[PDB]
Amino acid sequence: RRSHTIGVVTTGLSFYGPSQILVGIERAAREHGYSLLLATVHEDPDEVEEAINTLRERRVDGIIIVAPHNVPPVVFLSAQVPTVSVDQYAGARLATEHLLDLGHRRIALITGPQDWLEARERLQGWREALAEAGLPPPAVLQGDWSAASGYEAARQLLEQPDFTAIFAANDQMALGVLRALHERGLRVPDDVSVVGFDDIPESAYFHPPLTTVRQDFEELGRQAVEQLLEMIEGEEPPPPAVLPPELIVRESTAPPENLYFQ
Amino acid sequence: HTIGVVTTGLSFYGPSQILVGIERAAREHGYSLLLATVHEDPDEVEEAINTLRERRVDGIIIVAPHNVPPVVFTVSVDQYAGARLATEHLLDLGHRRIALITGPQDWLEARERLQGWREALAEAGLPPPAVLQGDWSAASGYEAARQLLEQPDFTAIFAANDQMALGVLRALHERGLRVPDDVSVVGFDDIPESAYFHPPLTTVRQDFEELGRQAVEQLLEMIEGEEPPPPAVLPPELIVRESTAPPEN
Ligand SMILES: C[C@H]1O[C@@H](O)[C@H](O)[C@@H](O)[C@H]1O
Ligand SMILES: C[C@H]1O[C@@H](O)[C@H](O)[C@@H](O)[C@H]1O
Repeated sequence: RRSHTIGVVTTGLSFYGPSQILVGIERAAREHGYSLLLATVHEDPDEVEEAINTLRERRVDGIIIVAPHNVPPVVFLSAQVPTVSVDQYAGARLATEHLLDLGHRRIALITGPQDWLEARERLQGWREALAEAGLPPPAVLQGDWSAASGYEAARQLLEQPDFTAIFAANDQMALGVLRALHERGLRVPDDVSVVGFDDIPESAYFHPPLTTVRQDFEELGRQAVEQLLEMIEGEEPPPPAVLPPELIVRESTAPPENLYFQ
Repeated sequence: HTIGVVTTGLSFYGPSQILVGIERAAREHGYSLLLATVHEDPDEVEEAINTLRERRVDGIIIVAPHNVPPVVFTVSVDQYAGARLATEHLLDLGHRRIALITGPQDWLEARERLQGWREALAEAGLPPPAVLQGDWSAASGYEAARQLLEQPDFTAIFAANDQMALGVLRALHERGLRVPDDVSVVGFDDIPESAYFHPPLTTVRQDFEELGRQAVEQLLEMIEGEEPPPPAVLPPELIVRESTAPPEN
């Protein structure tokens, strides 16, 4: 009547965030005696629904969704119903308020793909920080979490440069931004300040070490397992969890040149 | 019904990309994927095999430090040939003092990349120097490089993976050493980031996703009664970017 297995539908496993979330889920599920059924969905319409009903056939005790989407109990790692997530909006606010506090006023944003709710939330936290400072929000370039998209977006921004700081919506894209800036001969942070998001292990060894917003991906996945176990069993009503984000100040930000003329 | 996989070091690109290829190869062939993770104790994999066996799994795939039918990592990439070509390239550029930052010696990739580097130098008549050991992480590459720079008796460093090579580049730039104008650096994997390092990293390409797909390909033949197939080997490729050059000695 029970399988002692947990189904998980995740995407973007080539990146650090979803992998470490998957690491947190596997370790917590195993420490409570649960095997893990892993399903990956691609950029395909409603492929998660196909994967959920596949897990349902495997008599799973519960399901954790780590992907954009929307009975065996289900837990989502977004908003939507039980949810476990990091305050993305407040994190982008910290990143943008960091730059504003240094004197930057023309702060570009390279965002993720809009089908990810985190990308929209980080966009709005950036916009609201500039609006509170009385600044109109510039035109936003869109990436896809890849370093290539960051590098390509930064080259577009450099065609007619009107910024002193770039907020890349994650660290992967920030690496490409750093690349494009070095190519053009621009120093970081002296000519252009760069802030990322995620705090992936590589970011501390970028050139220069990148200021970023830390997400605890592992604990995110463990808390998701804790929420799902409480619903599988003699409970169900869970606390909607919000994990706090943390700004990791390193070496890629500095007051702009011509500080008092910004 | 289902397929079992025991893997480790999922926070790295390589193991995660292999798992991606295993998942898609089983999703298209009607198999669900059971995931078991091991850490550093080698008595955890045999414990994780028996767990999937109790779950009545049709086949297991081992992607961790290894030795009804499991496919163990056979399917592989010629690690020895990969590091041998990288060392030969540096020698061809004129380097003669080529340091090696190896990986965890319990990993067969680490042991076999160190062998290809050693034997490439030995064929040339050169003596292999002392090796420093990392853990795949960017921190161990940075800390191993800083140790080398207490006595810079080299013009090139060969780090056993792109993660560690990023730490090496950081320790070199901190000490004001131009790359490759003063020190050449080579990695291994071709992670998506390495093309955007400062400078873009010369490295050896592994087809991780293909590696996982072949693991399921060989596994299904053992399940459907086609008997154990022969081992397969995927050739690695040397990708020469901007992090290598002849030395200025
Ligand atoms: C790929 C995608 O994965 C999530 O875990 C991260 O929060 C996000 O920044 C992005 O890196
Ligand atoms: C972390 C470890 O993962 C393996 O898949 C790679 O072959 C190796 O180079 C290293 O990256």
